[PDB]
Amino acid sequence: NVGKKYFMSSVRRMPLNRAKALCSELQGTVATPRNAEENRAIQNVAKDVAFLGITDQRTENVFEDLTGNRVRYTNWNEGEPNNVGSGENCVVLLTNGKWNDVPCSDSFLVVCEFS
Amino acid sequence: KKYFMSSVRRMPLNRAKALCSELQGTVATPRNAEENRAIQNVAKDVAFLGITDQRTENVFEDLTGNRVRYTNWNEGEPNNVGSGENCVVLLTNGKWNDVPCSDSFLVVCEFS
Ligand SMILES: OC[C@H]1O[C@H](O)[C@@H](O)[C@@H](O)[C@@H]1O
Ligand SMILES: OC[C@H]1O[C@H](O)[C@@H](O)[C@@H](O)[C@@H]1O
Ligand SMILES: [Ca+2]
Ligand SMILES: [Ca+2]
Ligand SMILES: [Ca+2]
Ligand SMILES: [Ca+2]
Ligand SMILES: [Cl-]
Repeated sequence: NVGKKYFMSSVRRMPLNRAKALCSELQGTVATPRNAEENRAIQNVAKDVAFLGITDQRTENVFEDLTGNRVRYTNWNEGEPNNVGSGENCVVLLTNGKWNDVPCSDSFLVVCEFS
Repeated sequence: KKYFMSSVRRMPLNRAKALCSELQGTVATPRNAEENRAIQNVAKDVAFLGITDQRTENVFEDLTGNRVRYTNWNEGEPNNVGSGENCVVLLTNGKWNDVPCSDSFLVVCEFS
């Protein structure tokens, strides 16, 4: 927890569409760090690489949260985002806390955020 | 402290357990009136609590097998109607009712 936000991690891996459904089921959303403190809190609850609620699906290289709000704070791993291969429009938080853009169809743990 | 969150969909207890455990929580088990009211605050309709008498009839335990102390049964409950009611839901007035574990209700998950 950070301020009014609570972060919980999943135990199993799944693609972002399913991750979204899971957090939405309990009326939360996929975790979106707004500052370094929240980034650390999310990293701490995630025991492995996990999805964040950030994507550039609507407009390439324009990252926004799942409610359409452009993100301000970012913590990209060196070399990212790189939209490699056929494209990478979702975002995961690596085990060192930095971010990587990855295919939304790939599976990772999910960290959900509740307020 | 404990944090309570309600589901949007209705499901039987086994699925409710699976949902809460997916985010490393458990089905809400109020230990006093304050927590019972906190669960009421988040549940918009009848919802499962993490309590059952599946082991021994009329002996209620939380999902980890710990016998509960605080209870808030609705008048006339628990009545174990018909083929049996071994699960528990929080009614919209905050009182509890024992119901079939196979019936579907909203679920309130608990995290600490
Ligand atoms: O070299 C880093 C590169 O490795 C893989 O290709 C994927 O994880 C990419 O998302 C990442 O950018
Ligand atoms: O009359 C109360 C009775 O109504 C139905 O039969 C069920 O909801 C029971 O669990 C409950 O005890
Ligand atoms: Ca992209
Ligand atoms: Ca990448
Ligand atoms: Ca019973
Ligand atoms: Ca009953
Ligand atoms: Cl993608």
